[PDB]
Amino acid sequence: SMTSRPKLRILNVSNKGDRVVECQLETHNRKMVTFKFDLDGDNPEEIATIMVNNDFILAIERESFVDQVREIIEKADEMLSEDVSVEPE
Repeated sequence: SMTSRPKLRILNVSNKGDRVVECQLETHNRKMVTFKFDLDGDNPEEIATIMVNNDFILAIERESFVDQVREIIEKADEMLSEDVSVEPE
């Protein structure tokens, strides 16, 4: 299948109540697009639909966009994970 890889940068990860990633996309008609998602509440495919509908990524960029956002969510979740106790109380 024909594919293209959109260029994404992580700008910020926040862990102050909700866990939120701010990312930046670079567009083909030369417009920068910043977007934010919640680690716990948002899904990479849902974010991809918003981006395709608004012409911020191409249909041939959807698969790569989802794969990248899924990897960012995994890495951020591992970075923010903490020790936990099981209470037999």
